[PDB]
Amino acid sequence: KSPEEEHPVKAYGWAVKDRTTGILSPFKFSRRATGDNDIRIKILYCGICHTDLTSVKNEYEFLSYPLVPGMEIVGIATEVGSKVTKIKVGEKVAVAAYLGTCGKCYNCVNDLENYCPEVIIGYGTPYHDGTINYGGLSNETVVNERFVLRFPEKLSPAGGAPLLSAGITAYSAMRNHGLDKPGIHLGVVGLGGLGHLAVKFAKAFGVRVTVISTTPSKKDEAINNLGADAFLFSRDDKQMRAAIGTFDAIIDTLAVVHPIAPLLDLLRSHGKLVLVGAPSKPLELPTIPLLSGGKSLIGSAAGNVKQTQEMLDFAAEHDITANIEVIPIDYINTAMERLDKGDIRFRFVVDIENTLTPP
Amino acid sequence: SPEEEHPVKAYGWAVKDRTTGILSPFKFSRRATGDNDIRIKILYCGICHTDLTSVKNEYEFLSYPLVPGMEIVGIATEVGSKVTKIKVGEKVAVAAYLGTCGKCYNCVNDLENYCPEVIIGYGTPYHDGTINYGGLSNETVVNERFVLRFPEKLSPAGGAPLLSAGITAYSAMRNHGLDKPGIHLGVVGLGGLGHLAVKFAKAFGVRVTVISTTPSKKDEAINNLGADAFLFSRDDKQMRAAIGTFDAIIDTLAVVHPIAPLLDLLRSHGKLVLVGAPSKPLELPTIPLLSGGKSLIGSAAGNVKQTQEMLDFAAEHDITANIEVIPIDYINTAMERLDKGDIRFRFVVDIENTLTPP
Ligand SMILES: [Zn+2]
Ligand SMILES: [Zn+2]
Repeated sequence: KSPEEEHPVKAYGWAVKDRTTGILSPFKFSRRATGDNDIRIKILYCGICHTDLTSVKNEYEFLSYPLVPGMEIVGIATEVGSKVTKIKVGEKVAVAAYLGTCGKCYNCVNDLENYCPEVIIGYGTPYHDGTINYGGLSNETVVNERFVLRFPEKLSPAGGAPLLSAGITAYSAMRNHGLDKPGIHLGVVGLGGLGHLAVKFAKAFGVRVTVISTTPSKKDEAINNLGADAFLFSRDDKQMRAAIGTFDAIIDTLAVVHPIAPLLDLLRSHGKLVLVGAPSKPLELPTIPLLSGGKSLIGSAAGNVKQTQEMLDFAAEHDITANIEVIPIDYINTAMERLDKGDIRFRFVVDIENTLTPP
Repeated sequence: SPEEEHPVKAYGWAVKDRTTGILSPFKFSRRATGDNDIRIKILYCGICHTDLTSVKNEYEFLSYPLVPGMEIVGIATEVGSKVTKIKVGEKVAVAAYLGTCGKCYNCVNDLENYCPEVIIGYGTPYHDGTINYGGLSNETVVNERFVLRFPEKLSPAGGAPLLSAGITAYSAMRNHGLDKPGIHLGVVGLGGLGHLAVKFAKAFGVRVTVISTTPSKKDEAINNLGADAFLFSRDDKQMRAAIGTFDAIIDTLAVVHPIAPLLDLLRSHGKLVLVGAPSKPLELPTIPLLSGGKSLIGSAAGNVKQTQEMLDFAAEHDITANIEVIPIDYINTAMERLDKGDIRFRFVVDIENTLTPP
C-alpha cells in the first residue's frame, strides 16, 4: 500500500525520500489507530541527534526509505487507550528513544528493556505490526504507554527534548557505573551534543570534570559556559604526560575512530573507560595497558524507561537543559550540513507545532 | 662482568643473542642475602607464554642476556636476620614479580601487582639497578614479601605453573565474581592458562564451556579436565546457537584473534576478562559492546596475599597442572613445541637434577 493508505489516521512531516542524497522534503503518511495501551501525541519539539545525521548520510544499511528521522520527541497527549491510566489527555509527555521490545526476555521483564535483543528503534524499522516506524519530524505519533514519559511541568519543552536520547545515554552510563558520587575525577572526551550534557549532569552530581577535546577553541565553552574544572587538548604531550594516572573514569562520546591507548594511560589502576558513542569503524584495543592497569572498557546504550523518567525529574529539580538552537523544519537540511561540520553549540531542536504545515 | 656484578656466583641458561632466541649455558652472579631476603635453591621452573614471547624478541624493553622463567618452586637455603615467616629448609615459591615502589596506593594496600613501577620476574632493573635473572638458574634471592610458603602436600613440579598461570586465572575469577555457582563461564584457549582456569572453576562449582579452535582437545577438556561443554569456535552453527548464553568469558589467547564473536556469546552486561597479552593489538567492535552493554576487562597476575591464598586453596582441593617435566637443555625444543601448541598443557624444567654446574 501507500503511506497515506497503509493506516487509518492521516499524518504528515518531512522525510528523506532518496537515500542517496539525504535531503528531507514534505511527506504525507499515516499512523495506526489508538490501541488500548496507546497514547496519541501532538508533537511540539523534536531534537536532532547524531543518529539522525548518520541515517541522513546513508550509513545505516537496514533502514527503510522514505525515512522520517527524529527520536527526541516532546509533545502533548491528545488521546489515550481504554487501559491507559498513567497519563491523561492534555498532559505534556515525551517519548523514549525506542518504541518497543520483545517483552519476554530477562531484560524486558526486569525493566532493563533498552538492552532487549529485539528492541525496536525510533524509526526506519518495522513495528510489531510489520509497518515501518516514522520518527519525530512529523505532526503526531502513537506510542505504547510503556515508552511514553511524563514531562516535568518545570522543564523547558524545547530545552528538555535533547535529554531523551543524548541526556539519558549520559545519565544512565554515569548512574549505572558509579560516576555520580562526589570526589571522582571524571574525563569527558568530545564536546558535542552528548559530551556537553555529560558535563552538565556531572556538575549537578558534584563531580570534578576535565573536558578532553581536540578542538582548542572549545576551551572557553568548556570552562566558562559549561563549568568544567579543567581542559585537556589532545595534542599537548606535556599535558598528557602530566595527567597520566589521574582519572578514575572517562566517558568517551566520540562518533569517529580515534586512539584508545592515550585514554587508558590517563586512568588510574582499575579505572573505567565508558564508550557511549558509536564509532563508524572498529577501534584497536591496546592489551598491554588494559592488562597491567587492570582497566575496563565498558559500552552503554541509552537507558530504560524507568531511568528516563527519573532522569527527567532530576533535570527539573536541578534545572538541567541542553544548549539548543530552535529551528523551523524547512531549515533541517541546512542544519544537517552544520551538524556534519560540528557547527553547533550544541543541539538543534525543531519546532514542529509552529513550522510544519499540513498541505 | 655478569660473573662479577655481585658477590655470589650463579649459573643457568640464557638467551645471549636476542635475534635468534636460543638459550645456552650462562654464568652470572646474584646479590648477597639482605636483611629481608630469602635465598632459594630452585627445584622446578614452569615455562609460560611470556617466556616464549620474550625469547621471540617481542619485548623491546628487555635486557639481554635474558634468563627467563617466572614460575619458581624451591627450598629456602638461607634467610636474612629479620625474616621470620620462613624457616631454612622449607619449600617456597616466588611470585611472578620481584618488587614494588612501596608508596603508591596499590602498594600500601596489598594490591601491589598493579603498581605502576612493578618489577617483573626478569629482564628489567631491580631496586639496585642490576638486571634481574629469572628462574632458569640454580639459585635466586628474593625479598621476603614476594616469597610464598609452598604447601607440603602439593606436587612441587605440578604446582610450579600455579605461580603465574594459576594465580592469573584464580585472581581474575575471584576479583570479578566468577567463583560462585550459577555462572555460565566460557574459557577461550585450552593452554597452560586456560586448562588451569577450568580446574579452578570446577572446584568453585561453576559451569564451564571450553571454547577452542582445536577440536582435538574436546576429549581432554570433557573427560580429563571436567568441562561441562565444548564449543568449536569456527563452527558457525554452534556459535550462533550459544549467542547470549554466557555470563562471562576468560580469554587466555596470546595470539591476535577476533573478539566480536566472543561478545555475542555474552548476555547483556556480561564481562569479557582478558588474561592473555597479545603482542599486537586487537580490533574492538563497538556495535556489539554498546548494544549489549558489555565490558572488556584486563587482569594481570594477583597480589602476594591472593597468591598464598590460591596456593592454600589448591592444596585443599588438589589442583595441579598437567605437566611434562623436561631437562633444561631441552628448553629450546620446548619453545618450538609451545609455539605450535604441542603441549598438554605445561612444560616444567627440572632445575635441581638437570642443570650442570657452569
Ligand atoms: Zn526483550
Ligand atoms: Zn607502587
